[PDB]
Amino acid sequence: PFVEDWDLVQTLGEGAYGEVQLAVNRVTEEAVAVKIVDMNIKKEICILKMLNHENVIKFYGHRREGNIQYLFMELASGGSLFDRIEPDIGMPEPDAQRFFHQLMAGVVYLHGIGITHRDIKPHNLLLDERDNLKIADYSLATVFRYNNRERLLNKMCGTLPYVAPELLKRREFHAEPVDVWSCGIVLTAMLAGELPWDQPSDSCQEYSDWKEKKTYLNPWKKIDSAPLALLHKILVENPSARITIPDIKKDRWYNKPLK
Ligand SMILES: Nc1ncnc2[nH]cnc12
Ligand SMILES: [Cl-]
Repeated sequence: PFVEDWDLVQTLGEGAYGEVQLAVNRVTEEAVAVKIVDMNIKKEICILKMLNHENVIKFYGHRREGNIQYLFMELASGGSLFDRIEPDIGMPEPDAQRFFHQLMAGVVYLHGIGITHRDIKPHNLLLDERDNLKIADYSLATVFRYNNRERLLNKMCGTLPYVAPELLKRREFHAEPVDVWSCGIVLTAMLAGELPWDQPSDSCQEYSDWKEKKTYLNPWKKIDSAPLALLHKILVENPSARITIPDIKKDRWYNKPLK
């Protein structure tokens, strides 16, 4: 299979929203990623064209060919953060910190252009050949600030183990604290190789245990006290008391020099 000058050479992803292909230009040998949708997409493309940052997947352009749309994007040949997390272990704290720094730089960037991602998780955090983190997949992304005016969200979306509790409990909620929460669950996964709860509900025992500060349980007992103090500020049930990214950047562990 092929599109104009490009050959589609191998599958990088095959989900609900189409397939992602490695695309190699037959002439130039340039490798890119191509998202293939058999036709919502108007919006995603509008958002993709806004994106210009070292920790966000760049958009190159699109081609309609009948019922098939082709979205051309920066390739991340390093795979996903998901593949760097050892189950039950996590990864070395200095690698976690570096990835967390890059993830915060990407999320500040998106929030600064009034975009919320809404599905931050290790599968959506891709690595380039230098292990640089790229926030990918803008199929659920939306505008939360336009003409300097914030709009609250009401659509429930994301992935239950990563979603903030307000998204299950409130009719409308602020976008930014939901993305901050999901970054906290990503940091837990990196440092513990395990997700803390199926979902942040009153009916979820592991969530109740965290609210009662039972940090002698897993996954918290595998996490050093410094990163764990940051996770205490991020995974705060009240989204107005939750730490903001400006304040994450003043955290002791965030600024701790590591191996
Ligand atoms: N799934 C993916 N794999 C590699 N690079 C990509 N760029 C966008 N999506 C990608
Ligand atoms: Cl995990």
